[PDB]
Amino acid sequence: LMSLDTALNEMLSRVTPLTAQETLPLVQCFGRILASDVVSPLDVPGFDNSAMDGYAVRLADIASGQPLPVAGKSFAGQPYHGEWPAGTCIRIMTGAPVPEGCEAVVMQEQTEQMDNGVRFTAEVRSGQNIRRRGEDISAGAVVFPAGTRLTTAELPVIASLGIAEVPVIRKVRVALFSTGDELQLPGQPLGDGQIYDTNRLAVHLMLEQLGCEVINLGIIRDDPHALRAAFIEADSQADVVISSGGVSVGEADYTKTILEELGEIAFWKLAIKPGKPFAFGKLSNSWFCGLPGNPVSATLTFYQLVQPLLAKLSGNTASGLPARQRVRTASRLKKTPGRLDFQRGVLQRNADGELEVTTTGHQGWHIFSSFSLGNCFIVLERDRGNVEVGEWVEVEPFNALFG
Amino acid sequence: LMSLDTALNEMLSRVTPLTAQETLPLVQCFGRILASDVVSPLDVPGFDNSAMDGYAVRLADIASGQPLPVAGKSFAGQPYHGEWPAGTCIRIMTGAPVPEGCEAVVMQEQTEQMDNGVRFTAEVRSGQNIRRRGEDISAGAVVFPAGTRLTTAELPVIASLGIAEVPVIRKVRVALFSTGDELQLPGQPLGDGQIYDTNRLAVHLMLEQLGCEVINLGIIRDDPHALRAAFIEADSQADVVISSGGVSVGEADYTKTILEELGEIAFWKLAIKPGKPFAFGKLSNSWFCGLPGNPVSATLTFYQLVQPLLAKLSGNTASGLPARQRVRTASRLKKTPGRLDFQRGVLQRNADGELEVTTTGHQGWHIFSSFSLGNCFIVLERDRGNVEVGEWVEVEPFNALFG
Repeated sequence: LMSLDTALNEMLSRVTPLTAQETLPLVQCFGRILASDVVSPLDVPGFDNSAMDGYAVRLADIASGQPLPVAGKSFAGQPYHGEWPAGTCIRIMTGAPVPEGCEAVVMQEQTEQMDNGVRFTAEVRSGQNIRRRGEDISAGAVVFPAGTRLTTAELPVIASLGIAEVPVIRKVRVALFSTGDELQLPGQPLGDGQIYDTNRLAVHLMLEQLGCEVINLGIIRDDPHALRAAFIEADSQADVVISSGGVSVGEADYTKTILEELGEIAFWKLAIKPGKPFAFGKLSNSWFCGLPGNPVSATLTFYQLVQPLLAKLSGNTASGLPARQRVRTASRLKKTPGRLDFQRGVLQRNADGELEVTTTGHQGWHIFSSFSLGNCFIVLERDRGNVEVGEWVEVEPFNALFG
Repeated sequence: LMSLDTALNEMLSRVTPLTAQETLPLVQCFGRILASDVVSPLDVPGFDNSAMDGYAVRLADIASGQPLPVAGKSFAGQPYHGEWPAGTCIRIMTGAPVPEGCEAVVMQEQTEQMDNGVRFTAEVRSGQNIRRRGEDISAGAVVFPAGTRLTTAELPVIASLGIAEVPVIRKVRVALFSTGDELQLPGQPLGDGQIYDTNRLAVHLMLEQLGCEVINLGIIRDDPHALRAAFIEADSQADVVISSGGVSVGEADYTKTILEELGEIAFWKLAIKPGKPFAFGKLSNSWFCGLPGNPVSATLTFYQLVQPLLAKLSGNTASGLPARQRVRTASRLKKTPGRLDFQRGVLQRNADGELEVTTTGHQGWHIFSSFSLGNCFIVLERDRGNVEVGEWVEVEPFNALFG
């Protein structure tokens, strides 16, 4: 019934980003969200300097149309600090500080040289090949705004301005547990109708990879007291508590009564596939997400719903999900109207060098192998029925959470 | 003069992957390369179970054509072991062990309630909706091959089989340093012709994200003895040693003679841009890579050369670099034949929903911002000259190192 779009915007609208902060040395900042703007302490470049290697000149002497002899020279960090006789020109090398009153720079290949003067060529427009102090970054200006996810793209710039540490928002804290007498820990023996817990592992690797501090409270026993206890501990030290399975997502039962007792939880029926149910709301001091038991529904719900909510909590201003792109199917896809279907497929180059998707295989939720064989989702529009080789289709490549 | 493909091959062909290994639990394996085939020790599923919420039935009862009182139930972890006499059925939920004698399973929508049992409106085919023990993964099979980098995609399936630990190849150990009296640490004051070291930071951040154990020796002072000792130490506990700036990449000076004294170091001139010079060879017990001084060049060289070298060394069998795709330019590209040019550009969707690249701006190596403003490389073909709006062009999206 309810649409992904609707639920996303209902979730994100209620959430307020964190703002607690700490200050760390740059080498510890990868993935972290700058808490305040970074402002440039210095000019960059720090003085007007030469774009090309060649000759520094006064627009005056260029109308002499007569060789100009080299009075002197200015290199890397050995400026020309002297008299500039009229009718002459300076040899200059890139990164080198222009000389006092220089009006332009000419690449030497645009000026045939000589053994007694420098003969120029194509008119020398003013300012040409001069990089003006603060042209790249002007001191006092805003290099990188608050809310930016720091990376190799940004951290090295910050180091270049001489800054050793920046303020970042604290890592989001998420608490995590599963429940059900059916669940068994790995290495323990599979009882009667029992299965090994996988969703909690799955939710844990993703949280850790998205940068959160995880608090894994393990498998809670099937008891209303064990369970209340677990929520009280989860809520007291996370911004977010996640049930990777077993807690209710709609079906009437005792977990559903503990959840209704401990906060405002809505139970949504999303029009997605795989999946459907998903639980969400406020507890006392945290937000609650509850996932379906199905490994495929869980993984998927977490990735399209929780992932973006953690993004926002983190202070991050960019939406933290990859962009989609339009690509040709190379496989007949089965898709039934009514539902936004996140199938998995494989994005690869054809002979022509253009991009095409193939289905992974069966898209049923009774397996996990689609996540490995795949490398993206084929996001079939809600109303679309079947698709034939060659139709167009939106594709959303997986991120680092899946390889 | 030398080509990227060439050098890359020349590097990869010399390198042997590590095989030393260590055993960790799954929750610590994200990013790790699997050391030995994971072999499934059970069938999956572990027992015939229901694909649906519904009832277990038999074809003979179904055929009578009258309601079947529910003799009992089979849940998630409560497998029904009751009597199940003729003319009855067993309410059964998804994933529940089908009962003994069960010939089929119909879902809700094919079921209409009755006061004297349950009616079955739709046809019941033999075998239907019973996931059969072992149809997904069979015991003794190989689920994931050695060499497979573990991810969210695989680590849960591994837990699904009840394994708590796997052997993985030890992280590759890399040693990092720079040298030169003009290098200043961040926060310290800028001397006369000095600069803030930034390559080293950059390389440390990328290495850490690639999952390497980094050993960061800091700035080595310009002295033949301190530099030698720094090499001898890095070589004695790293598989790879990397100069992020300051050691010769060709140019004549004391760094070069040290290199030449301590290992077999080739000094390439690559036909790429930005950059050219790169340094590579074996020291006594480790590979050594030396990057150019310039920030844009060492980054680009690290990423296109050292990254793949680290991938192979790691044990990983997928070539660890993104794929390229063919895309149209919305920007005129300045390009000179002679050199494979890795420019920086912006991949975005246009109004028709098609992907296209713009330039980020100046492709000059005097600034680093193109890495920030960008989101890919426009890998311009070596012989190509300039490119006009509308031409096809190859693009290689930035990976997680740049966001």
